[PDB]
Amino acid sequence: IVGGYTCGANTVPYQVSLNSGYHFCGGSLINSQWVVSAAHCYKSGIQVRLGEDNINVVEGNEQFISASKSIVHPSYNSNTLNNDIMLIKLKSAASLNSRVASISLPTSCASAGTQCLISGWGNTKSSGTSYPDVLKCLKAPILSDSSCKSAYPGQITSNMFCAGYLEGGKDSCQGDSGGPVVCSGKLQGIVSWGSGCAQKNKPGVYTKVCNYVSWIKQTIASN
Ligand SMILES: CC(C)(O/N=C/c1ccc(C(=N)N)cc1)C(=O)O
Ligand SMILES: [Ca+2]
Repeated sequence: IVGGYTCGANTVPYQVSLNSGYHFCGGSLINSQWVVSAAHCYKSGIQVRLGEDNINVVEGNEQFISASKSIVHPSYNSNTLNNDIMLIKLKSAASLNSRVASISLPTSCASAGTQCLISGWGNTKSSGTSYPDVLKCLKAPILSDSSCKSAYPGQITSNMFCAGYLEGGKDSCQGDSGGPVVCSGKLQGIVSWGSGCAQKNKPGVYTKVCNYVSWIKQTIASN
């Protein structure tokens, strides 16, 4: 997260870290057994880490649970990043409490102009590299579809939305991939892509979760 703020320990209790010997992506806990992340975050041997603030220090509130299965969206296209969403099933149910909590799936799509909370342990620099220990947060508005399409001509599908600041300086980044974009207390987006980070006229592009609720519900009802 570039140009954001320190969230505060466990103030984003649905935030997960995906670990494969090291943090490599974020995710969102949607119930005691399931995490939503980006399909581009797929790999084998994922351990889900819940209740994290400092990802490099065991602080006492964590739950580390291995993934038992990963389900990439059936229409995910890794070239265009259309349908950039994946479900991850935990080997055992998370114990839900104040520091580890699920986030609601939306019943309707969020509106342009709506403020959302984006979070992660990704790069905090728009140029160069610096990775934080503690969870970072960013408040950012959903952009109009026309401004989103104008920023990325020929690349924005109906399964994507833009959020952030056209002036640059504030954005998600590499390492935040798969993490939550929460608007009005519902999981509305997943950190997906963008040209660099916090670049002028290049806002963040996010997987449009409201399009996937039916697939999510059906998949979790059968796996
Ligand atoms: C695989 C892929 C496309 O992952 N992309 C991550 C990403 C996340 C957020 C942003 C952003 N909001 N500017 C930009 C890029 C990559 O590393 O090239
Ligand atoms: Ca920790």
